[PDB]
Amino acid sequence: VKPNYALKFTLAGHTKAVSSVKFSPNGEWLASSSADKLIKIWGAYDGKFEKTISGHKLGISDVAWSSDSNLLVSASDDKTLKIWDVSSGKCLKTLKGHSNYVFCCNFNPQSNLIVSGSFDESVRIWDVKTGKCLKTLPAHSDPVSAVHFNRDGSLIVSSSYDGLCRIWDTASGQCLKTLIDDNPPVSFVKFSPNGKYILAATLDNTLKLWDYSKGKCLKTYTGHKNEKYCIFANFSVTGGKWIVSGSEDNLVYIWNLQTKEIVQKLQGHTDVVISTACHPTENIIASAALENDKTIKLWKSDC
Ligand SMILES: COC(=O)c1ccc(N2CCN(C)CC2)c(NC(=O)c2cccc(OC)c2)c1
Ligand SMILES: [Cl-]
Ligand SMILES: [Cl-]
Ligand SMILES: [Cl-]
Ligand SMILES: [Cl-]
Repeated sequence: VKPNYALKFTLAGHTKAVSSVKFSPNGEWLASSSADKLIKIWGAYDGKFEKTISGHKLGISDVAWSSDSNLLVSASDDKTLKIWDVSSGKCLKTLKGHSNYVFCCNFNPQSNLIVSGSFDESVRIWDVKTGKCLKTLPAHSDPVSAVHFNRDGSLIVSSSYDGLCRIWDTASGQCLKTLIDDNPPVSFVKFSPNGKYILAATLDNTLKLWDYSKGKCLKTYTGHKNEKYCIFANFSVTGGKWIVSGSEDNLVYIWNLQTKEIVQKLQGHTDVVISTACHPTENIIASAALENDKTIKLWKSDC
């Protein structure tokens, strides 16, 4: 009915705002990225700092794992993405093509591809092996805030400050759908685990669950504050079925997915919680905050 997330660890080390936290698909690791130009790896269960991965010339907005938990991709203000071998810490490829800040990135399920979104208003599809750009989608007319592959990688969902959420056929690069809604900036977008729904944040303090096939809004989640930052949200699926998001009032919000009620609010951070991640098997949340805080928090619940 209601989760009971409690603080287990506070992870200090970043020297500027943290931008993104992600659990490795194998559950073993947390990766974090920051305005400090660094990627850090931490033990998911003991919160133990593992290593720092460096190479970007400017700050990093996003980081994402390959399906085998061996590779990471990062998205940076230096206009590049970098592909990293986590075990060695080495940059395997630098992905060059965007003409401004890169804000978001993801591997596909196979992990032969990377998708990216940029201030330059494009979505790019990259070949992991060669490090070359396969497709450039003229996706939006303002900065791209988020990009995400569906369950099998056949679709890409993108969001933008232009107020649109668009769905793309990965193979052809063709737009399959623009969600019909007002047009406040769409600050975040993610497919549901089954690929049927899309969770979308807009900068009017609102999260929406969309039915992809129908192009219809099914659920709305409110009560939090989100009018300025591109705050990441999540489907929590290991215990109760929740929606999880950071907020500009420094809290982590948790809603019941079906009823839309706020079921928990997590207090502790001292700046905007820009990023949250949900562990793939345990009832564990990671959260991260902006420059007044600079820490990552790990929380655990019984359900
Ligand atoms: C006009 O659009 C933007 O300026 C913009 C959009 C999305 C961003 N992301 C996208 C990915 N999230 C995980 C983090 C926030 C970000 N990145 C950040 O807000 C951000 C936060 C902390 C550190 C950081 O270092 C570059 C960047 C910026
Ligand atoms: Cl496809
Ligand atoms: Cl689902
Ligand atoms: Cl789908
Ligand atoms: Cl997650």
